[PDB]
Amino acid sequence: APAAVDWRARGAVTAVKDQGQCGSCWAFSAIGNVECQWFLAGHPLTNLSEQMLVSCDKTDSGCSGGLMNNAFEWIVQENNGAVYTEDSYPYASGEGISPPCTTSGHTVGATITGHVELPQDEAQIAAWLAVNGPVAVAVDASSWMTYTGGVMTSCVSEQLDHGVLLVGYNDSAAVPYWIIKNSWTTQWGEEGYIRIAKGSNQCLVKEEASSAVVG
Ligand SMILES: CN1CCN(C(=O)N[C@@H](CCCONC(=N)N)C(=O)N[C@H](/C=C/S(=O)(=O)c2ncccn2)CCc2ccccc2)CC1
Repeated sequence: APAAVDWRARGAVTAVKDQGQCGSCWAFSAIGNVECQWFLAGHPLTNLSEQMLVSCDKTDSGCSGGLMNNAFEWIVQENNGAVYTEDSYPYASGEGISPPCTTSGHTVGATITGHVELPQDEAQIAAWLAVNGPVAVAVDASSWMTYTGGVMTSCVSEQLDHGVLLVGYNDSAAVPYWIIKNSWTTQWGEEGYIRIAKGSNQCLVKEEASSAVVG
């Protein structure tokens, strides 16, 4: 595998969002993966809607939280693969309250037909990520609210609590690292991102990794 990857530099990744006081990070993770799998599929960079997931995906629990695998599953099964634009199903859950489901007013912004579930193996996750792009990942973010910058190397890693996006890594570095999109504003972390150490299952990042498949 290449010694370093950052899918952002190829412009594959959308602007860093804001989930609000709402445990909708599973939605932000998933949607971010979709935005990226849809870009790389030859299509233009389009902002997609987490609100669709939060309000409509009943297989998960809205502002109370959820899984990404279920998000993907639901999109493909109940929503026939269709994911709406963000502009036409905008986020209205910045206050821990999620609007009910609406079925008119929107516009389809992407298609996925399934998703894949990655080996609990950091290196394969990495290789794959080099070949196919950004990966939704579940993580322990317990030590994260105190992260200002750098390669965090002392992660509490015991229970998975968060949903974020792997956009790349680096292996040449002194401390090898992952490169991670967060849905807490760009005013958090490294302009909305965090790097953690690659190689030790920091934050249980090798655990639940998956990605929507566009085509
Ligand atoms: C049955 N059960 C319980 C609910 N659930 C779940 O919560 N999953 C996580 C995703 C991690 C994926 O894998 N995890 C594992 N396999 N164990 C989730 O949705 N976490 C959200 C946001 C937290 S946040 O950091 O983004 C945040 N919230 C509020 C303000 C700022 N930041 C947690 C949701 C939540 C937690 C406490 C209070 C409110 C909301 C799936 C399985």
